Amino acid sequence: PQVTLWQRPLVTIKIGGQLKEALLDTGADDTVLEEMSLPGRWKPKMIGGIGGFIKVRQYDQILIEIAGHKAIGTVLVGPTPVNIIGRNLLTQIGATLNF
Amino acid sequence: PQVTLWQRPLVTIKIGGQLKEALLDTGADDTVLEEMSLPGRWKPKMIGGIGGFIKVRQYDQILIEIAGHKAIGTVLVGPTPVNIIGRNLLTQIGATLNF
Ligand SMILES: COc1ccc(S(=O)(=O)N(CC(C)C)C[C@@H](O)[C@H](Cc2ccccc2)NC(=O)O[C@H]2[C@H]3CO[C@H]4OC[C@@H]2[C@H]4C3)cc1
Repeated sequence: PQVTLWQRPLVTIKIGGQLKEALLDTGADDTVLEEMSLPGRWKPKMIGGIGGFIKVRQYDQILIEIAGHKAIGTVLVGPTPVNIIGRNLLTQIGATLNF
Repeated sequence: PQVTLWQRPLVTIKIGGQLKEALLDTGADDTVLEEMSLPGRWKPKMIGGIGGFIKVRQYDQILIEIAGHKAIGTVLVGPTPVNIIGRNLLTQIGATLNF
């Protein structure tokens, strides 16, 4: 689908058996989700945004469905104020920007 | 132009007579630029991102050229780590997202 930007580009995602809403975010290199339960082993990592930094947990090779499209990749979990789908997953579902 | 997302979607902007690079950011409601000199009166405002909050200066009806396209709108200036073009300006240049 094509989406204009008069509203936030929110989509439905499915990850770890659960349904959530997330923001398609061309401004984000990586994917960052609010606190949630994931299966498996993770790695401690710190990332930075507009107001400073947060500690996240890094999960690799995680299956995630984004607006119907399946992708496997790294997902960071930590105290972000919103679920963000970043470029590491956007390239996998073939998202482009038109200006 | 259409742009894929294997790299950051950076474009050239011109604002207040100066040339800068900025990120086309569908995840940002508003436009936030690093500290720079602008002409005119502004308003004190605070905005929030992944690691917390920052104080910005809000400039209205500012002329800004984004990748060749002229737009007039609100620009926030403050200690963001990167120049961000948000949805308030992206709609004006007709940017869309395709997934
Ligand atoms: C390497 O991996 C990553 C992944 C993500 C991030 S990030 O989240 O910091 N970011 C990067 C951006 C260059 C600042 C993406 C934006 O799209 C955020 C995403 C985000 C949205 C909402 C809340 C928190 C984060 N936009 C936002 O800060 O905008 C505010 C300010 C700009 O306009 C408005 O829209 C959202 C708020 C608000 C004021 C950093 C590193």
